[PDB]
Formats: sequence, C-alpha cells, structure tokens
Amino acid sequence: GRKVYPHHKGLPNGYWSNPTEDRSQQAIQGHYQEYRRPKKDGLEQRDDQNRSVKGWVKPLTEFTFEIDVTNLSEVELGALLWLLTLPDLHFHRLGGGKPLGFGSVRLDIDPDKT
RNA sequence: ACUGAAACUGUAGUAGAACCAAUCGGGGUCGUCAAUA
Repeated sequence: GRKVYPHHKGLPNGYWSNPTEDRSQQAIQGHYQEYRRPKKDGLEQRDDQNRSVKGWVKPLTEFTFEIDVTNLSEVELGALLWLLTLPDLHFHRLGGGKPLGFGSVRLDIDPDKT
C-alpha cells in the first residue's frame, strides 16, 4: 500500500534537547536518540552516508497557512476537513527525517479566517 | 512646307483583435553486499 511514517509517540523530555551531544549509546527512559549519528571512537561520523543540519525548526513553533479549494464535493471536502480536524494526539508527518522522528505536526483549522 | 505647350498616380486607411507559458511532483529516505569450494 502507501508507505507512512507513524508518529514517534512518547519521546521523553529532553530527547530533542542539546542535540550536538551524542546520547545514542545510552538509554534515557528506554529511548536511544535515534535521530543522531553515533560517535565513532569519539569523533563525528560525517561521511557520505548521512547529512548534517545546521539547525532545525523548534518543537511548538507555529505556522499559519491557507488552503484555497474550488468545487469540492461534500465527500471531498469532508475528507480534507477530517484530516484538518483529527482528534487530539493525531499528528501529520512533514518534511525530512520522518523515520528519525522529525516533522510530526498538529494541524487544526482556524475557523474565524475560514 | 517644320517635334505643341503645360500636368507629382496621387489622395484617406494603426498588420491588428483574441489567447494566463501553463498543468502534476514533501529535497526525500534502511537493509546488507559478494560466490565459491
């Protein structure tokens, strides 16, 4: 079917904090810092198998955008608004590094602007 | 068995009307590899 990257539920507090620290060789609440390359012999494994990011967009930062739609049926609109009004703790998966846990996002309609 | 003369092919008329250079596409992501003895 369609490949999807399920939301990384239950990541511990501080899992994403201070990411330049190699914590991957140590359990914290049972998680192992999957998003970071491990050290090898104490030096960073920057090679052609992975990439580096100079930064990322922090958790809890907010974006607004608009969707303009034309001639949607109620079924087509219902599917869209269903995706835009999912129950709590349902998250979309956006951008790169999704299998590392990056890019889980909360989408909800702003009704006053709709 | 005495050359006619003299007379601007000019005058008026917009190569133009209409037509979206555009449609679709997350800068993304995980299992080996190799063939003999």
